[PDB]
Amino acid sequence: MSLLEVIIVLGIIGTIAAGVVILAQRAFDSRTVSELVTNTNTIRVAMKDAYQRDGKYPDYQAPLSLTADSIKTDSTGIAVAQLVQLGKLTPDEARNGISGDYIGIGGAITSSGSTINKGFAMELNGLSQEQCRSILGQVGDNWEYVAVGTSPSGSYDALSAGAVNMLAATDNTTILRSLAANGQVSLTAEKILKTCTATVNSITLASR
Amino acid sequence: MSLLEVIIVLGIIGTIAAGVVILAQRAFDSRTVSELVTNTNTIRVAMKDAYQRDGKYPDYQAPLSLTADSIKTDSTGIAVAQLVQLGKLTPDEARNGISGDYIGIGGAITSSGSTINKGFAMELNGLSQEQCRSILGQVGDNWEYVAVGTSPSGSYDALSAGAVNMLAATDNTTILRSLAANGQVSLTAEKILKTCTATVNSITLASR
Amino acid sequence: MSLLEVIIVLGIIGTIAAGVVILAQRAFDSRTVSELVTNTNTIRVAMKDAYQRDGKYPDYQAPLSLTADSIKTDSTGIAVAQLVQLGKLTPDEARNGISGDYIGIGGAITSSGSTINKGFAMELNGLSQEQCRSILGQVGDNWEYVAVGTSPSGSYDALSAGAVNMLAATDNTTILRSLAANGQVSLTAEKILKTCTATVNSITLASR
Amino acid sequence: MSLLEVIIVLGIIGTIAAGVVILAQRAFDSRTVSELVTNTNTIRVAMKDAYQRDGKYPDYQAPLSLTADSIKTDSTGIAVAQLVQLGKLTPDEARNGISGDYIGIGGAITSSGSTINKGFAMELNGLSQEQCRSILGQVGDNWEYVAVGTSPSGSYDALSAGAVNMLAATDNTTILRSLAANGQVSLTAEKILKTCTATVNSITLASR
Amino acid sequence: MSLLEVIIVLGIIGTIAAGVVILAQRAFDSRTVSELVTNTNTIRVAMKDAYQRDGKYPDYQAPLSLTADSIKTDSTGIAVAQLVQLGKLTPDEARNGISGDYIGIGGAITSSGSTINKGFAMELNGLSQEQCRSILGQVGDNWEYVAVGTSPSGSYDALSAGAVNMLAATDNTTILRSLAANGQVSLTAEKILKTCTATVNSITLASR
Repeated sequence: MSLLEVIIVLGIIGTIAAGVVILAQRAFDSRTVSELVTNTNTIRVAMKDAYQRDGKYPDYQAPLSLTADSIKTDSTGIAVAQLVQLGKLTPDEARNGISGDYIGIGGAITSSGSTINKGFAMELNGLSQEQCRSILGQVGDNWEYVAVGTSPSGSYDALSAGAVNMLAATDNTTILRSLAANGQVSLTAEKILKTCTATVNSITLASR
Repeated sequence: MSLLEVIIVLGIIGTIAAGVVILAQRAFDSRTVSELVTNTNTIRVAMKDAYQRDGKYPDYQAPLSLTADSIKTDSTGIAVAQLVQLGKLTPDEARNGISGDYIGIGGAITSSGSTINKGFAMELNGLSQEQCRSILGQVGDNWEYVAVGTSPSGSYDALSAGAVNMLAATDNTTILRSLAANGQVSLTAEKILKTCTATVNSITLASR
Repeated sequence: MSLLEVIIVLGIIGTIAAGVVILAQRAFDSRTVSELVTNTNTIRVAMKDAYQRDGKYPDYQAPLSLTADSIKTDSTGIAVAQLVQLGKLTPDEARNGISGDYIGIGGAITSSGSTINKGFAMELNGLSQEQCRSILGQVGDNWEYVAVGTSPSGSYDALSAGAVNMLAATDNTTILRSLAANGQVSLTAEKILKTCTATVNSITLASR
Repeated sequence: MSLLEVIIVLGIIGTIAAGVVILAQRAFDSRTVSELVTNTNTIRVAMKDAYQRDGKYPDYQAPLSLTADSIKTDSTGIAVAQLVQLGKLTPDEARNGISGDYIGIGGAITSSGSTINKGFAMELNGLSQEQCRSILGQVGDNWEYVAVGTSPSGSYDALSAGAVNMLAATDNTTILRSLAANGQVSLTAEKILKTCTATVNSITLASR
Repeated sequence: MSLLEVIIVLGIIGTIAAGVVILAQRAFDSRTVSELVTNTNTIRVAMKDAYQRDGKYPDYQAPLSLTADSIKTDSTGIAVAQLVQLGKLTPDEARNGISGDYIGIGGAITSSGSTINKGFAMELNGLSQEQCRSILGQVGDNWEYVAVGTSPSGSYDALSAGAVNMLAATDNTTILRSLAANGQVSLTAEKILKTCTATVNSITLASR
């Protein structure tokens, strides 16, 4: 009716719009986290099935230069590209929905001093603190090796340094779960709150 | 509650639907590949049992004109029709679930210069690249002769050209496994990625 | 309070109403696009399941004369009517929510020179530019053959000209994805902006 | 924000709810059809195993008065009750999930003029047209005798009239498959669309 | 537009939010009930396979003091801890999702006066009336001994009193199914409505 009433109504509308902004961000985070869990499981199964005849898993080759089309034709030994070309998953499933990069996959050792990639690790980079903790709470207890680093979008620092050591001792801040003694730690609320401490985080998941 | 929120929710729903599209296609491919492996094994056993007294295997007769009912009554020498009529196979198992054609079966020679079909070959046509590579990874190491061609649905180019030469040398692109020297090649991920290079592929499997 | 104040208030109210008009149109578009994606996937699965025993897919018969009731009783060989009568989907799911026509379904060839409908194609007509690009960005990468034409509501020009050639070369303007060499193009934002250039557009989706 | 926007949103929500209604009905139909296929196969195997020493199969006794508890103690010669008491079936497996009745089982003759139940037939009543055609497309080709009638829920008209004549000539409307000459008809889409023409249908499956 | 319209819209929004609260509670209940059914079956199979060489099942030891990590290392004879350590199930599968306690497992006698645990029983405590009736209607007919008690979260009163008597007579209020005469009662809706009469309920399932 009056201008003051219109001003109050417009303020209420703006408040509702801001709430919508927050809710949309949370919904995007939830969808991407669920997709990441599903796609990491798919990659785990596909890698286990695809490289059984080799007896070892391929070394890390950076997928950061791959495009939406080049992943289907690249033949430089990138593990996720090989999985896509084998028909085990689509390029959309191979792409980290949060960072926008294709999921980095490298080798991992299951014994001290070993030089053979008897296991494999994959890295999800560019995760926010909320996404990091959500992924942990959802799927961390289901993987044998879980580590938290600070790799940003476009980087795979955990895999670019060599094969992931699955036998490293846990310290409930960086290495959460591993094959080391007393390394099968259940990720409760307190343990999750003790990690993913940065605004930009990454998660390395390794299996044998 | 607002129209913008509804639009965001509808976008999320559409994304889920597209994911369902991809998953349904993959499930169909997996089911058809498993059925093809099982049915090719059944055909192999049935062929070996049915023609033991003849001492040779029948020449290729095109099954591309057979219907769901004519396969049970045809008497023109089509091998898969004979197997169905002998009770070793139902028409459903005799049909390539991917191409929709009845599986083509022809003779094959186990020595250089031979004119007697001492072995038999079967062709699976109309395969996609993913289906081709999945079938290879599943079952290729279990057959003595494995070849990859480009026969589309409704065609059996590998069998229509005469008896399959099981002694042909392997080249890791077309002839993957054979009875030739150094022809017993294990199909690794690296090898499988070097073949089934077209969008339409066929697999010829031959046994003694 | 005064007449000028109420005039200003009424102007603000009219602005809000115009915004509501825009938002309602966008919500309708989003709902129809999501429904189209879902129903096209359902029809694809239903066609794959229903015609397996035939070994080929039915030729195009125009569904443009069907009504809400006649689709359940028509027996002239219309593919979508057969799918509805088989219980695979309801008449509402069989109807294009944008153009109001029942979805046109025809045969498609998966090889050069073939006269057998070894695949099937479906046409969505009467799409606006926004709807065309939204459907592409949502689901285009999940279909083996994707083409963009200008068929208006009440017309199926892409299917009425014969079987759809799934091997046609892509040109990023009309044929976006196909089974031809280099035809597996990912639909990015730029590629989507390069197509659906008319105010009235149609999308042909073909599968094996 | 405004009441008109709320009205539009509520309309969209109602449309989604109606779609959910349709999808829930379809999911229930699919689950019941799969359960019926599985349970009919289980009953077939159980009947073949249980009555081998008798040399003939029991005459039809109506199971329509059986309850969830009386099936485990009834001793009036009802075949499904005998199968349940023998441990081959559970009462849930013996119940038609669509009509709610226990599956009717009667004798069947495998020759003209015979008075001995050398085969057995089972009836599924109360099927809708969609359920009838789905069951046919799923399992019809796997049974030697398949007939379509109009027995409603709570009735077994096909079995209450005496032993099922497995040698009756097929007519692609009521008797689809039988042991008669030219009675081994494959059930394609057209043939399925030619039967189950009522809103209430029943299916009789008979085996030797 | 006006403040009154905003108030009406906010009331509608609050009503929708309350409906969402109810729906979220129901979804959580359904998920937990399905998980409980699955995990109880897994535990039943694991007990049947793990203790075959012993000839008897272990006595009840309270798992209420176990933590997320101590279940993997406890060696005090707790049955669910032994099953977890044997690799039969994960700690998450061993935990009652409703009460938050690890599932209590104890011995059970299959004859009058027996002092040997020839069967095993498991207790699900802290169930609401809705959850109790849902679990019954889902799985009660599939277990040989089903009893309803009032054990709250953190208590296992049924198992802490000694071995469960599987031969106890049924009374349709506390003992629903057992090995006693006339103890194989089917759980219909009317019989389910006569049990789980408290706000806090527990279900004891015992098998041979």
